[PDB]
Amino acid sequence: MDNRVREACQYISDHLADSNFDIASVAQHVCLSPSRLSHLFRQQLGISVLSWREDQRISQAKLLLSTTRMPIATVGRNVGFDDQLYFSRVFKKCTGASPSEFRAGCE
Repeated sequence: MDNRVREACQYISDHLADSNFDIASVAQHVCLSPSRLSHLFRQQLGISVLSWREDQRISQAKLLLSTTRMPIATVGRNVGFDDQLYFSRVFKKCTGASPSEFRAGCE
């Protein structure tokens, strides 16, 4: 992870709840172009920016969910998810099991 690339996370982090995401602002934040930044991003992150964002979204949801007792509806808001079912639907395939099952600890 390059310092320049790491800085991008700072901007995206603040807009983690935002719906309209513009990769343009990401490159501008690092005083670099989107193509040049994107190239190094996938090289340093080994994945696409769009994928990295989603990956962290799920990891954060499950991480906080462990230290929190809020409902799936509220938790979703933390990940910018407005639809409670949307989070469970995506998260379900993410690990292969729904959030209600994992949290319950049921085999």
